[PDB]
Amino acid sequence: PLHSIISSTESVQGSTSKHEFQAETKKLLDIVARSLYSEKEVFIRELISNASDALEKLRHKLVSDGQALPEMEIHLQTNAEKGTITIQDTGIGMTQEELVSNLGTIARSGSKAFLDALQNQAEASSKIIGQFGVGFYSAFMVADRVEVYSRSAAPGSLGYQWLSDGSGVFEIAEASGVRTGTKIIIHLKSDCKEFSSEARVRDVVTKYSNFVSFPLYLNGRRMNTLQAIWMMDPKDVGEWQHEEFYRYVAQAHDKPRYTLHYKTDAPLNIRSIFYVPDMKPSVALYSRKVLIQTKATDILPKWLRFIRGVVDSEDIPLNLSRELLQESALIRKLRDVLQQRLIKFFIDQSKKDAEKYAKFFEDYGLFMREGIVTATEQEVKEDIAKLLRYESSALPSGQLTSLSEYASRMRAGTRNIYYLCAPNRHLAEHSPYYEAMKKKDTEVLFCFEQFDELTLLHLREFDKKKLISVETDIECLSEKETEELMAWMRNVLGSRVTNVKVTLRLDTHPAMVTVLEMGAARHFLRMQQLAKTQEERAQLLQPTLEINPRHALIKKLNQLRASEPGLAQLLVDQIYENAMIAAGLVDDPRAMVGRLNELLVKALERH
Amino acid sequence: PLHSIISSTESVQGSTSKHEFQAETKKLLDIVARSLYSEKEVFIRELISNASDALEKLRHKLVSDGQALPEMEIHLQTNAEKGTITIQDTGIGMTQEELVSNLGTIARSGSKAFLDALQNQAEASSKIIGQFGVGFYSAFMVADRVEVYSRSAAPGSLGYQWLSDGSGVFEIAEASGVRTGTKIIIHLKSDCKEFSSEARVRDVVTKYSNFVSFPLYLNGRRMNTLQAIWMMDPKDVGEWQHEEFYRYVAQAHDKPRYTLHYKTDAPLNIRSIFYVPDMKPSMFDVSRESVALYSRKVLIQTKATDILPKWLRFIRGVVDSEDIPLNLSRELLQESALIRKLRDVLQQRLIKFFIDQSKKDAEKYAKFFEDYGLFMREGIVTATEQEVKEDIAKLLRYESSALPSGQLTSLSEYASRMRAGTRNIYYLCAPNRHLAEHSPYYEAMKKKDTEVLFCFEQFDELTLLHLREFDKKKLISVETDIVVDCLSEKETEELMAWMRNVLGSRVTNVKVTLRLDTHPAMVTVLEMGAARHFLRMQQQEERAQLLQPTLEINPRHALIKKLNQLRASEPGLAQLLVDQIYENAMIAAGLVDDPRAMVGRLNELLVKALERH
Ligand SMILES: Nc1ncnc2c1ncn2[C@@H]1O[C@H](COP(=O)(O)OP(=O)(O)NP(=O)(O)O)[C@@H](O)[C@H]1O
Ligand SMILES: Nc1ncnc2c1ncn2[C@@H]1O[C@H](COP(=O)(O)OP(=O)(O)NP(=O)(O)O)[C@@H](O)[C@H]1O
Ligand SMILES: [K+]
Ligand SMILES: [K+]
Ligand SMILES: [Mg+2]
Ligand SMILES: [Mg+2]
Repeated sequence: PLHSIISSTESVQGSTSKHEFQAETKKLLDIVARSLYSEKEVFIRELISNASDALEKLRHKLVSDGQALPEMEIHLQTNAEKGTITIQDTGIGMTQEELVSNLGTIARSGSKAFLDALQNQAEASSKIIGQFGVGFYSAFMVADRVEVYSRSAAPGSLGYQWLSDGSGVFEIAEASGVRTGTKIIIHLKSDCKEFSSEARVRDVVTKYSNFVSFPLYLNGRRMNTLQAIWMMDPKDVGEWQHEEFYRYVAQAHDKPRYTLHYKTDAPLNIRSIFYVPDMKPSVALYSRKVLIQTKATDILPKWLRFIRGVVDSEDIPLNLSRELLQESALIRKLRDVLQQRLIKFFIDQSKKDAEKYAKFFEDYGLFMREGIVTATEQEVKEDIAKLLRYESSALPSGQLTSLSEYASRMRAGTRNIYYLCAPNRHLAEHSPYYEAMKKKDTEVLFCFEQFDELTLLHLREFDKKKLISVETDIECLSEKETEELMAWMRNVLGSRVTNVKVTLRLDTHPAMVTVLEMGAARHFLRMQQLAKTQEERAQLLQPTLEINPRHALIKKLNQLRASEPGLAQLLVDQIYENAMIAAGLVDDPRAMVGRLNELLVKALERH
Repeated sequence: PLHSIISSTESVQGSTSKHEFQAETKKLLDIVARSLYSEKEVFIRELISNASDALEKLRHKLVSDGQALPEMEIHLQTNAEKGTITIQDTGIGMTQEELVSNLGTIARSGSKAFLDALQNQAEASSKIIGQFGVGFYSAFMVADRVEVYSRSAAPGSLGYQWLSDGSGVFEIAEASGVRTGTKIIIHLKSDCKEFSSEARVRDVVTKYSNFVSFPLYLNGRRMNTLQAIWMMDPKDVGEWQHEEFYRYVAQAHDKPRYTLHYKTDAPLNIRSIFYVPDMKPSMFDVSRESVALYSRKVLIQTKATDILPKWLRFIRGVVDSEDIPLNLSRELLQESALIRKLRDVLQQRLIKFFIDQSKKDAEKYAKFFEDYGLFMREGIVTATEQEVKEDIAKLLRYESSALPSGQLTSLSEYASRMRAGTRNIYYLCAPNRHLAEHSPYYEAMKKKDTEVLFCFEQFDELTLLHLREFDKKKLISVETDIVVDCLSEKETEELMAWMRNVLGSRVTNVKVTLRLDTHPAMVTVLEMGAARHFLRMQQQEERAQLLQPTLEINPRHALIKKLNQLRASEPGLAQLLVDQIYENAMIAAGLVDDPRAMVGRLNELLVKALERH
């Protein structure tokens, strides 16, 4: 029964006091430097972001005041002997009260205040990175003492000094000889001395700060060399630049078969490039030219993970650890827009180049099939379904058709789409479920790839037309002499073959095999790898055999049945084997090799 | 062009100033309530954790003095019409001083102070959740008016008041009629009203706080129903209780075929339980892309970042660990040093567990291997350190020539019965033993006297190649060992050369092999395992230019002997038969991409091969 203690017999009989929220700083520093960032290496990323923000501030101030632009670069210095990493820029710089307000206060960012006083949102609002005010304190998880030397770019400002150890106290002083900008000296912790190595610093800078708007120098060498091609015009960027850019973001060496430069910003300011790898079997997320996460499996659907590239947006919501605010109230709109655009782009690619898209299909067909089954909204499934290509009975072999054009030639009277799932076209065209509708002039799609039977049930509908599985619907030998041959073949092949029938549509093949139970035909293929014992093969599927008397081999078996019964008994098994191979029910015909080899030696005994 | 601006020309001339770090409280509240927690529904998870911490504090206080323990419970009250959610517990409660110190201060946590005041670190140190002091302020993610009532459980405390809009200022007063324990009233935002429904609250509480240490009532519905069987001794929990918990974590209705209750404290404080489903793993589920962490009995939701090895994704369960470092948003510290050690420790235990399972019930493990063996094979190839490859290799089961059909052998015990000084493990790939016993490559090995393993399942050849050695013995395939190791001499030579004339575009070299007895021909490749890997998944004249199909013939075979007179008496038939002989070797090697092309030549061969009959 009901059991609750919630009640409203409670009132207020006190005096309304006025307390302002407090915040102890020791635990805040401990949280920032111990339990805020997943990886220890992001401190140089945050420092480079601060340097880039300072350089952007100086550039904006200079262009607003209308004078020359001096050298503005970020210099990373690493001294292995001293165990220190030094970052220095030529940004705006910071004064006494500026240092006290920005560096000495948690969550207080001067970048946000500068952005609020910009009132244009077009000059540098999309380039200022800092928004939280805790980025600098990420340097304390690697350093036992941080030395910051800054001097404002104002005409007359004096240099200052900033010492701290992360214990809630910082000793700011006065320094002379400070060059314009900010010079941050970091003395690494005993357990964090590995950041005093040039290799690690270069690796982290390439991982995070490879696309900084300003020159980045590590030990005196410029090492950015990547001008963020996702930010320029799609027509201005050449195709050759896309080749190495894909090799960088995807960490591959091949070429991209497709390249989509998406820049339309209806929901969010998106500057993204999407690549499709050539290697038949994961998009980098960026915010203001700073990497957020490499995998970024949240912005794109799981079935779209096969594409590579970059997605850059300056309006995405970021976590305090500068990572993606996954499953935010706003990110889901971006996922649908990206998903619809790629589907629209793929559809356009199919029309522009059918053969290229057809080749592209089997490389990543399992991804589209995965999308339909894992999709929740039915309308979403219809979008991916437009990307599917299938072979049709009314169209010759080797060419594929999509669902949309299949319904284009669909009869007006009928309302449902018929699809048949078979290992290959040859066996599909002979199944009795297929010619059941061949009496009428209907058209059926032939399904070949695996998991394709799985997705059609989940799709269950296309363009208001239901998908109906066909399975669930339900010169020549004399006639007299051919029949007596049929009875003999039903004795020697009694177990394997249910019945043998005459075929009038053969030119050079002595015999094929036909199945009644395509549901169990795939069972035969899956058991080829394991437990393909010949004796048990007959009971599993019970294959049916069809032959033509016009063939020479069939015409030869007439005399072989009596003159050489031993050779005939081995040849009829061999003819059955080739029928199995031609229809594709057997992947590797290793079993027939042993019997074929001994068949040939007595096939030439009189030569 | 190496230029740098870094120098040490700077010197200090002034006197250092004394300063302390500050903090913008309003901006801190904005950060916590807007850009701290990715998922907006974790606010009641944080508040339920706070209620559990308060209840644990009260229980510890009331057992320290050893008196009666009153009822302990957590109530989730939802009022859809008012658009409010109530979270009331019967914990210690808070006075005016505690309300101002804890609730009014960011990062100030009374649980951490209580933990440090324990002076024993043995009773409640492992079961207090709050450690940061910002968990409460997650309520401002959905609430524009947070209303908290609290009163300490001290003998003679009085109720109080707590109002805040998240604007950096909060109102505290005195309230009469307050019952013992903290009561929290949350007034939901206009855009966050979805938490004023029973279904959403039930879903999120099930998502995070099923295993709280106290009864949790959602509108009078006690919804724990699972007392965290991974806490008590492994022997205490029964088999039937394992199933009920397995249905929850795995979200499946089947039974677990294996159960590993792991509880260690030396490397890490781990209370983990692992289940292996008895159902056949879905071949679609394998293609698409495990365990759920618990820390102080709350779910962290870090299924990503493969905390468990990728090949171990087939097991379901929970890994409880009170020492893993959580970040502010209460998720994992991804790619940390400690979490990597957790993956290594868990991998060794799971590998050791399966080894013991194989030695316990070989028949049961044989069924287990044929179901989840693709994961072990996938793990070996994707492993980057050699040591773990042998650890997974002990889980592999193969059947060998020495043992009868249907009996599987491990790599370790196969290496136990080798010769005195043979540093070579021999394996052969074929769909079945019958097709492996009669394979020409195994026939050539009958000259030697060594035990050889048979590889039946798919991707098994690639697995041995990636392992490449086991127990300091190399893994040499049967095909590879051929290359590294009747008819008169005269007549064979022109037959030898003539085949090369007709198969110049297909075969590179053909040479005599006396090892073969009942096979007319055999084809050997240097990297046969790679060649089989090449042509199967990633995929005639163009194929031969890269594969180098070195064919071999057996002069003692009747068919090769028959090629003597057929090469001269019936020259037309000789070329066609050799093409069949050459193609037959490929099938024995499994290098045929599509045998549908060869049957047409095969069928028309039989027209003229026996046309005289
Ligand atoms: N090298 C620098 N040069 C000039 N100003 C700086 C520099 N580093 C930091 N600052 C200032 O000090 C503030 C505090 O640093 P920081 O913690 O990075 O805040 P933020 O970068 O603006 N926000 P966040 O995204 O967390 O980094 C910044 O907002 C800047 O105003
Ligand atoms: N329902 C409650 N009953 C009693 N004390 C409470 C309650 N909620 C919060 N507190 C106290 O207020 C403090 C601040 O809350 P909170 O932000 O959750 O800190 P925390 O839980 O200890 N650390 P965290 O993991 O971030 O939640 C807690 O540490 C408790 O001391
Ligand atoms: K700051
Ligand atoms: K607090
Ligand atoms: Mg910053
Ligand atoms: Mg808490």
